[PDB]
Amino acid sequence: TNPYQRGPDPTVSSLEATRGPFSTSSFTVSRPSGYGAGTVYYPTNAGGKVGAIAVVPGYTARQSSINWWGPRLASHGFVVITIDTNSTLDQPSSRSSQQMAALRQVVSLAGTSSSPIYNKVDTARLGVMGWSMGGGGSLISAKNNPSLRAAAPQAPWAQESFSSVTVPTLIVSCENDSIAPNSSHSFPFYNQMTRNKKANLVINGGSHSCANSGNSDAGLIGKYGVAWMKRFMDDDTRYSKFLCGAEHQADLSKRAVEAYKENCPYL
Repeated sequence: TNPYQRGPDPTVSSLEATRGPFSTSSFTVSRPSGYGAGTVYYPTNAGGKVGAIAVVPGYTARQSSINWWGPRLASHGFVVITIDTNSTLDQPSSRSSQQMAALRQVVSLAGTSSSPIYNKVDTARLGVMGWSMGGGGSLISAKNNPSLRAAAPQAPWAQESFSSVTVPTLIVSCENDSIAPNSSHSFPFYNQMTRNKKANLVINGGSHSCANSGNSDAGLIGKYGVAWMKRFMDDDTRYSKFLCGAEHQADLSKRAVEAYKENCPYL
């Protein structure tokens, strides 16, 4: 009855795993359109079209800071473009434009018979993710384009207000972040957003890079990013219990969970 539902029923173990059930390939974008460079990750046989997610790094950083999300999410039934920005010194407005440019090109290549993602993408089902100034850029994208189905920025950094945001938004925060300190960024952004479904995962003892490629909480952080994108990009209420149910409750007693805020239930 849910035309967007993909892959078998989830479990605690399937979500914490380094991979979902789908085979995946990647490719470099030949002529990046409005951004610096791109890698596209995709399931080879998802059993239907999937949503697409554009992922941006922070100031000075490159695809390698954020690109573990590529395989982690693509293996779960999503197309994922990880970008480098035209410049490593690009600020959040700039990263937002380049993020949407990246989603547009994924739309362009979904319609390019020569591309490996040809007719693999539901180009109506789009999401945004990113680290630090790239996380701030994700929030700016959701604010400027409310047809986006999901935002899951990590340790976001921005000098903008997000009171108008209507897109379902998970912020992953690092407790000890002195680069985008939560008291000036994550926490105000969370509090400003009154018009949306939302959650804030705060990682215990986490430095600014606590959610980057090779982080030691990838099990838990991966679980929340996949559940989030499954719930909101795929409308998939099989994942609701990991966000708002007893499965979510069980996580609150974990060492790595400093705090969790949400406005459950998600109706």
